[PDB]
Amino acid sequence: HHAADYVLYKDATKPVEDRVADLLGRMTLAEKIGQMTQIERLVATPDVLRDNFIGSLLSGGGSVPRKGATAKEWQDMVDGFQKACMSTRLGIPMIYGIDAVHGQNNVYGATIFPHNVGLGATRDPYLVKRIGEATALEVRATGIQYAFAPCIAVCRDPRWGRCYESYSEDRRIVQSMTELIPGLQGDVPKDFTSGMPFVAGKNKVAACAKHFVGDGGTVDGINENNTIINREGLMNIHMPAYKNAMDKGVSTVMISYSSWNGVKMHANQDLVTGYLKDTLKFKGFVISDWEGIDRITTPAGSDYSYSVKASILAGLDMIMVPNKYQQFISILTGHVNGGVIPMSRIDDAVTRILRVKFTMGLFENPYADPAMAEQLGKQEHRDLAREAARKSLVLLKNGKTSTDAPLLPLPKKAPKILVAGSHADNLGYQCGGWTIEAQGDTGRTTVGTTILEAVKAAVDPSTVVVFAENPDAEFVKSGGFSYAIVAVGEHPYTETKGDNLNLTIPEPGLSTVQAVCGGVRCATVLISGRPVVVQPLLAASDALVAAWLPGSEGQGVTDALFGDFGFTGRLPRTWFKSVDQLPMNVGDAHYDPLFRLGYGLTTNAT
Ligand SMILES: OC[C@H]1O[C@@H](S[C@H]2[C@H](O)[C@@H](O)[C@H](O[C@H]3[C@H](O)[C@@H](O)[C@H](S)O[C@@H]3CO)O[C@@H]2CO)[C@H](O)[C@@H](O)[C@@H]1O
Ligand SMILES: *[C@@H]1O[C@H](CO)[C@@H](O)[C@H](O)[C@H]1NC(C)=O
Ligand SMILES: *[C@@H]1O[C@H](CO)[C@@H](O)[C@H](O)[C@H]1NC(C)=O
Ligand SMILES: *[C@@H]1O[C@H](CO)[C@@H](O)[C@H](O)[C@H]1NC(C)=O
Repeated sequence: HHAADYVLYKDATKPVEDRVADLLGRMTLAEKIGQMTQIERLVATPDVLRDNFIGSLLSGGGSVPRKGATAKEWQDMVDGFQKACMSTRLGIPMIYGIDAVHGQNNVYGATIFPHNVGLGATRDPYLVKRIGEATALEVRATGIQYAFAPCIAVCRDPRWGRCYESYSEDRRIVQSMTELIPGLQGDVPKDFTSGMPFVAGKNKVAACAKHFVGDGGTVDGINENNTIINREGLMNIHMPAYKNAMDKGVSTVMISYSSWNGVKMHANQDLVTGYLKDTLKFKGFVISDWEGIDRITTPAGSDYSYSVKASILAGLDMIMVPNKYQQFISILTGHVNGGVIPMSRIDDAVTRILRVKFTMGLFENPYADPAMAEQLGKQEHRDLAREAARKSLVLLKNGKTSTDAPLLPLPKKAPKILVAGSHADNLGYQCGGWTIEAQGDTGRTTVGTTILEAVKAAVDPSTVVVFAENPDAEFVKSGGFSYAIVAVGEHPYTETKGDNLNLTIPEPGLSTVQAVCGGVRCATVLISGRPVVVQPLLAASDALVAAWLPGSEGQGVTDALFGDFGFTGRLPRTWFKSVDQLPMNVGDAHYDPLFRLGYGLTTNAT
């Protein structure tokens, strides 16, 4: 279709499948295996990307051009890598992935949304769609085209260090929140075939339903461990949201480090190929987790030849290596050259990778758009995050007896008020994990508004606001305070550092609440990724709010505390009386919660 040097795969007017087939039929084995290889920016150079025909790059948690980097610094980095990939013989653009799991959260100045557990408390799938939309814009602000989200784990045990990445213990709520997908990617057309990949164009991103499957079902919530449950329970609890993701055209699926009845997911041909591909008709690409193939073996990495064979035969398409690319490529080449892995398997993996790349427009818009940089941390997006934070809050108590005047909403005009606690003025704590670093951090780690700052922004000009991080009882009794707002809770974590068998918050936390509330009526704001032991905090407090990990926009908290809006959040998880009860989920035969799933007290707006 027209100049003498025409190449069908480069013609943007042609159908995606024809483009895929045209390009695939021109590729060498080295070109093919290159597409299946995703590497860390940390090991990427222009020559490495060209010489190994690399298909994809990622930033792992905290893998950044430098701390504090601007949106344009990110665009320039990604475009430098892209220029190298475009200079190859076939000029196949790379796709760049990142964990944009509550906003574009590795990036300084990105809006940070509530984590998933709080989003589940909103029961507002349209809010979550609008978050996916805003997140796509902030990811493309940085030149990145692919987000490793949503996590659709159904966390069945809050001792898991990733429980905050799960919208709920109830699969129906997780199903509902798959609306993130068409927010990130755009809505699928009317005619759409379930399981096809979809991204609307250069202002959207490829999404990733993760981690397939049962990552939330592991024994005692041990991260990356074994999920022991019969097929009926796997299909009833852990699988359903994957079908909703197919129906909404999720572009990619990431495999879990976990096992199902002792079989590693990264080696599970029956589930990856027999179920996802052949039964759900998934036609996008299947990506490993980080060194996921290495962890097939015990110890991890002890027979990488086997890891490559087992994973590729199971049906994985793209391997997040992410560092030892030379060894990966060499081993996979040898297996194909030996007949251990048939060309048909290679050609399927590459078909799927190319299908997502062509579908999303990456061959037409391989480079960043400098006009999108100003989307990062845009006030409209912060206003959305503030709405989300406020909707996510669950009011657990609002008065010590049935006869007390309700403490919340608090008056904005008072002579003097106290704001206290370890989490009242700590932006990193209020954001939790996957913020700037994987594990999060402490203090002013990005642009935002802490609880203290939000209080000062809300109150009448006549109200004197005193901050004391950990005041003693005398200080409170002598201070002439009308009331106190005290914020405490968990430190940031992810993955296996967050696995926690006791679920008691660090001190000083309870002791500050006791000191404060003993001297003046108090509203306790608990920041956590999950339910934690709460009776002692409840006993001390007049009012108590489960604010989860609300993100950068602390004014969401004060919007409800001062009555601009009423409390509407409902628990998306069971609140246990004791950790010896766990696991314990709604619907279990022996269900004895402190607060059941769905519990939440309400207030009306002033
Ligand atoms: O990020 C791509 C996919 O990565 C994997 S593993 C991911 C871990 O969940 C996270 O805990 C880990 O954080 C470590 C940093 O990489 C280290 O540099 C520092 S020293 O310590 C932290 C935590 O120990 O990072 C890994 C790489 O990002 C996930 O399971 C996927 O959900 C994620 O998409
Ligand atoms: C589960 O963790 C235990 C205890 O750490 C470990 O020995 C075992 O290999 C893990 N199992 C799986 C399947 O990951
Ligand atoms: C609870 O477990 C965490 C994480 O495993 C540990 O670091 C902490 O000290 C524990 N708390 C108590 C009271 O044992
Ligand atoms: C809040 O509004 C509801 C619904 O109108 C009402 O029934 C309830 O009495 C109200 N509570 C307060 C404190 O105004």
